[PDB]
Amino acid sequence: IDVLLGADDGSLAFVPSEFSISPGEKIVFKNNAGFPHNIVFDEDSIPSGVDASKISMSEEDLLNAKGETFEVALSNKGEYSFYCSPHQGAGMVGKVTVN
Ligand SMILES: [Cu+]
Repeated sequence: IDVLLGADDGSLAFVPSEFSISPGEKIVFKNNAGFPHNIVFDEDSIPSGVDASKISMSEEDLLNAKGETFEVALSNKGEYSFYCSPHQGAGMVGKVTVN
């Protein structure tokens, strides 16, 4: 599943921001507009026992250039909240459900 980092109108959003997948299916987060961006899973809002570091950028890391990507596949079932660290307060957040 491709997820744009920044909408095509420049909005600071993941597109889509709420979605479901299956265990092992690629999420490709792609820099689109308003970058730099990153993708950080909230370590307090992911499934029990999941290591956020295996699936997240650090907050200090950035995708700098248009078209740069961060790929992740999620294993464990449940809800995972994530955000772009520099744009979290602007509303650049999302939630993926592995089911
Ligand atoms: Cu961002």
